[PDB]
Amino acid sequence: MSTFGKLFRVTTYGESHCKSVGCIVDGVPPGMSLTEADIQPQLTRRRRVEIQSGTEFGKTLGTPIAMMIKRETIGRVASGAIAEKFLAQNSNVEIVAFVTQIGEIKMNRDSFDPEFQHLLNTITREKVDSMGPIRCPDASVAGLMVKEIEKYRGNKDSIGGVVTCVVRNLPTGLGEPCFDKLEAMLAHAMLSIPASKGFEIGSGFQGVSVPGSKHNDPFYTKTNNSGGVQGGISNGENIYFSVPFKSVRHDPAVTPRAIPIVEAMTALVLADALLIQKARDF
Amino acid sequence: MSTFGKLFRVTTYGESHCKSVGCIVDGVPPGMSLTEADIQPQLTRRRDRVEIQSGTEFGKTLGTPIAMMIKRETIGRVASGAIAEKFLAQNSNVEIVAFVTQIGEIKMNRDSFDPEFQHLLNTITREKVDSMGPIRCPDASVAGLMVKEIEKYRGNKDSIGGVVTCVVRNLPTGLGEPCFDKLEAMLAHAMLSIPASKGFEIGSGFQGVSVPGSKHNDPFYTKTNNSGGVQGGISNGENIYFSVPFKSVRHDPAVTPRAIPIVEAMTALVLADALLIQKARDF
Amino acid sequence: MSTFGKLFRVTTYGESHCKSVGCIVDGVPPGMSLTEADIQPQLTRRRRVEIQSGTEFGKTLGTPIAMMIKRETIGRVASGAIAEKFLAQNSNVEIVAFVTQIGEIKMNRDSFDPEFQHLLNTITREKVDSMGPIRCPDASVAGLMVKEIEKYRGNKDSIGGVVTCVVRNLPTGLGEPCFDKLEAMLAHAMLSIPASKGFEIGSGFQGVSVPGSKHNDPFYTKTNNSGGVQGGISNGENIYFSVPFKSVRHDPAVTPRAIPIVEAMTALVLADALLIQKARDF
Amino acid sequence: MSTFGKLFRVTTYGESHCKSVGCIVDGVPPGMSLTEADIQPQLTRRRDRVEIQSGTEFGKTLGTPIAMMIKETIGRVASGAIAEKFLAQNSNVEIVAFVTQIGEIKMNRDSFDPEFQHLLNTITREKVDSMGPIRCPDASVAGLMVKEIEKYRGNKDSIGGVVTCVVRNLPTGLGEPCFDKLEAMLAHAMLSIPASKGFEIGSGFQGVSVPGSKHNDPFYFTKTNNSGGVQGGISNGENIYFSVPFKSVRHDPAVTPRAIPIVEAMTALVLADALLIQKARDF
Repeated sequence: MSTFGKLFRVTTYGESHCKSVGCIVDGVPPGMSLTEADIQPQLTRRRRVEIQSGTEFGKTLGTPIAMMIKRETIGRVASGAIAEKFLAQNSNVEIVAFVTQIGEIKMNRDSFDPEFQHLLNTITREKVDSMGPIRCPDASVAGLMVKEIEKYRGNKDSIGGVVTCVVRNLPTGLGEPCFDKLEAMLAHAMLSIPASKGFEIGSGFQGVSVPGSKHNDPFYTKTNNSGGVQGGISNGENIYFSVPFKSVRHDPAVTPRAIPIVEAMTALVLADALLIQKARDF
Repeated sequence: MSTFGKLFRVTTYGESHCKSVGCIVDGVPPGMSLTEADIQPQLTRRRDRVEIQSGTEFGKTLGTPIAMMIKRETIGRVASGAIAEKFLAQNSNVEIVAFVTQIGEIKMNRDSFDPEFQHLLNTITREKVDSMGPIRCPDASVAGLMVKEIEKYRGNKDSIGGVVTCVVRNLPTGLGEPCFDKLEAMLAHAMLSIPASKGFEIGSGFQGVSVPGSKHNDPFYTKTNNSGGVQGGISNGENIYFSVPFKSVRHDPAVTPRAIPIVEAMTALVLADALLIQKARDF
Repeated sequence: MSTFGKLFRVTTYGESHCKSVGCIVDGVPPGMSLTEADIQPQLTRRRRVEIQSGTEFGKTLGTPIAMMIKRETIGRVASGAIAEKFLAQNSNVEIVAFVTQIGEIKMNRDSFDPEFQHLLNTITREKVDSMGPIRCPDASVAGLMVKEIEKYRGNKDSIGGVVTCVVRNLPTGLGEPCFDKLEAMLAHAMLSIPASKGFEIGSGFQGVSVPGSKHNDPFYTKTNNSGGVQGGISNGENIYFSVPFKSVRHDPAVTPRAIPIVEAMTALVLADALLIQKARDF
Repeated sequence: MSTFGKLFRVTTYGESHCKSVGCIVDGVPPGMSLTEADIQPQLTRRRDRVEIQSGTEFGKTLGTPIAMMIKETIGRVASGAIAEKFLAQNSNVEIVAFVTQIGEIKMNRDSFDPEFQHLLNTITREKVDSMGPIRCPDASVAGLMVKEIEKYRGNKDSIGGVVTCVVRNLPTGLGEPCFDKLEAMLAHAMLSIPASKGFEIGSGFQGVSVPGSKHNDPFYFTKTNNSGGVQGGISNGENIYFSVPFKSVRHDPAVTPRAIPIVEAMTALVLADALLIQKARDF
């Protein structure tokens, strides 16, 4: 399918050999200020757009918004930016993605390490871009990653990595338990990204070796181990999850460019869930 | 939502304090032989009497909603998955086998480049999996270690999570709806919805991130399944394998081994759904 | 498909030769008082039910509610009753259906006739059932219809009719313009009913012969000619529409028994649209 | 919503004050020859240049999203044209719409009148356009309608009408009984059109006054299509015909005759969608 989402939908198209690629976002509420200025940035962070509908006098008409850019994932990033601004206005949410692994160089991301949790609570995109294209906010390994990326560049090879994404200030209740639990929506979103080979949330895979007691005990003051969900619905705590990407044309700069795509998809999932939540709030 | 899937749909219900729990499967083709005998087994593999309430006449599918009731909850899943599995058994020769590959710190080796591991994927069966007993690990050099581990933590009135691994073979090519609904995304959506699951990975997954491009795609390292049976979001005819971590929790600590039938069920529903959608577009 | 609706969903099952038929309603908000007492009446109006989930202490858990009754449309009527009560609480909406034709006996239902508009504004189910099983609230033709029904009963034949449905106190904004305009949702709902051969709203078919000016002029004080929708969304005015039913086993009491089914489907479509509307209210 | 359909989907956009309007069709199978030449005609029949922006390579479908831009319901007509050709190749289906009422001038369309059934079995779009812009294929009233249209044009007024649509050579089985019966899909399609105030199929509203026996009897003094080509909510291989009233009101009063391409377009999308879904379950 090329349509993503239930109430906040995005439909995409785009070949490559062809003139243009774009998408139609439908479900955006009327009001919201929206110009190409709101979109272009996230598109710059992947490296021209024109809104063709859904706006009058720089505001949303609450009708299909079609964007065209002069297969493909700019549809994603673009429609994500709309989603992100929707969420900015209606909730104060921050979504920040960053690189935590490149080949064998792993940034430490243990859910029980309070240094890692401090990173999740404070990291921002400004901070992430500062560290340069490698987009790792841990200096004790960023340049090692760059090193590693150059090793494999030298051999005309390539190497994958891991992106990590945190979301904060998310209201509670988001998620549709049973089949459409928040993390399942998020997992569906990340695995659809080109090159991604999985998804894990909170304690994920590493916490499998750590016991029950240590997960839920209030002193180990207990950290976010769930990844911000309980019973498939947002519990108000931060959300963080990680996505591995494969290397292979090659890259090997694949992982760092995923950041805006991981953020975009996270935005769409989150905007969609906010609508669906609002719908049932009585 | 309580409805899962596009053409092969399952809708579920069930409290616990309440008398029964069940589900309605819709989209099942008419024909297929189906009695409670087809369902009960996978339900036994979770431990609960079942009755088909519609969708069949003379032991065959009417191609109408099939409602099953069992005397929140995931028996809806296992049950409706059993229907899905048989649909797949008839129309494709597909085998879905799940097994335990980690319990606490005891890891069975599951490297996509290790041809011993790939031999496992090509031959493993549920019979073989259950033989090893409730721990459902088919590697003896760590099964009993896992059992040991499960007892340690039982001793301390604690618990510990694990990892289930699932392989799918003889899957026809073309399954998957690239762009947004790529097979692996449908699969990932399916596994993360399972209670206690904290992620999903396919093929080379997370460990393959440290291995270079060349070593992934080279025909000699004779190249093994590293993709996990998908390219461009659609089945390539090679085996599908993926893994799902489960958290410990009340406790368990027998959570991971009991997920097997739930991992298989969801895989079945995803796979039967995608077969329908693929058939739909075959011209 | 056996699933109906987007956010307020109902999934149904039931053969006949089989022991029991039912449905699962999903999307119902938690809170709402609900016992079998709320359902049984609309079921009695078609002529035993048990809620099997979704309630605790006589209140909704906001989880799937499964109902079983000891192909079929009781799934409809039953789930519709939940939908109706949802709407009763959250809006003060009245849905009333009645018989307006049986064979060649037509009750007069011209949208420009203020007598007819008076009926639409005041008719109630009490009033409808009073007239007896024929469920026509115009005495100058009810007994003619009964007469008609008896003629064709005599010849071991049958004859169809027309049900008419009015909805009032509906909030404005309900409807999803472009493809899922309220009247399209309602038309999809009515045509799926067994035996129904169409749907018309407001001025419908008869108003095709009346000119534009007479439709929109404030003096002809202008009456409801639209049927309560503009641009595919509820405008706060009453909604009324009509559905023909075919005769053929036979009946010939088909039309009068459709009343509870027409009301049920109206309920489902309306509760669904309210949810979707709430979702986008910002 | 702006998305229409389940497997054969169309998503649309377009303001008016804006430069351009269009739509993305998704679900179109790869193969089918498709250039702007396939679309432009139906667009001419509404009166606007069109460019395919994706989904094609070397004048053939890639089986990917096809995006069309036109320099609102042209999204409909355009995407309908793709749908129509899909149906032309894979089924030999003919969809013809025509005007059967304008104000008080009614073409006779009684399902029991074999003259009317003859019209349904033979009418074609060529024949319809021939009669000129009024698009009524009954001369004993076409010019009366034109007259009627002119009366009200004189008073700076307007008047609605009724379009009627026949579909033939439709394969049996199309339709998803219970909630998504073919006629309900079609009703949903027609009522979404701007200005439409209803929908009726087969015997419709007039047949309510005719008895059961006369509907089903193999001789009425040989049984005609009274069902409108559906039984139990699924196509029975007989012709489908249905009618949609349009309201007058800016004014027009040429509203009804311009709806023809829109009614055809929507019928196309509904039919192509149902063919896919049907194909999906054929086993």
